Amino acid sequence: MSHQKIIQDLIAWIDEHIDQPLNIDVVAKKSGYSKWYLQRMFRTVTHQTLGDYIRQRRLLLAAVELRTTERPIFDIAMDLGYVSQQTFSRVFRRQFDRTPSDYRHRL
DNA sequence: TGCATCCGTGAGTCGAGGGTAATAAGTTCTCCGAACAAAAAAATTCCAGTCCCGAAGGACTGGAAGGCTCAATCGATCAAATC
Repeated sequence: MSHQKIIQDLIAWIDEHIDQPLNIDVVAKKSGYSKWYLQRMFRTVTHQTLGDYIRQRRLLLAAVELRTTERPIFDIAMDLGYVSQQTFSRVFRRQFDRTPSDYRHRL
């Protein structure tokens, strides 16, 4: 099996258990690889970060789960990768130049 | 015209048990023919013997293709704090 098939399955791996408390080290058990072999191969194809990749969409899916539902932000930290809200809001201001609170108020 | 003659008829099945018996010659003499014999094929059963893409199979050569340790240094995790 060539390597361009695996990252097609690696992105067919991730988007189904984002509401789960998921990490990179369980991907390496499911893909059988080591913990380090995931992060070299993503740069030949995407030229982005795969360590922050599973952390990017826990903003992007909390950009619709907070947006559609009436969920408050202090349960997003304990499940979607963090421990407190003071770090979750900072990753948003580097990505899309916004704060989480005034992200919904903009119709 | 009888009178005298004769042909052609008569319920249906189960059965229950099988078929007799009379007297009747001899001689030689001789071709028509049998099955056993006893060969003479011809037909099969047997037995090794050369050919040929495959025949269980090993190896080879060849490009491809592979797993996970570290370490300067990035970025962000953690956790007191703080508007």
